[PDB]
Amino acid sequence: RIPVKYGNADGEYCKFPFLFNGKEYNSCTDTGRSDGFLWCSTTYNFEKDGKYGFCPHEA
Repeated sequence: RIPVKYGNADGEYCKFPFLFNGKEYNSCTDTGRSDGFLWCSTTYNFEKDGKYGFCPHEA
């Protein structure tokens, strides 16, 4: 697994599907990120918990 690194997760995994403003993602999205960084959550509703991280796929 190990699909999360940067953020407030560190060691957590991408929980698919995660809920982002009512939309479930089965992968890492750059939504909400104007930096174009792909991220994912390790919780159900990302807004309430806030646990996330960036997926270290490609450099």
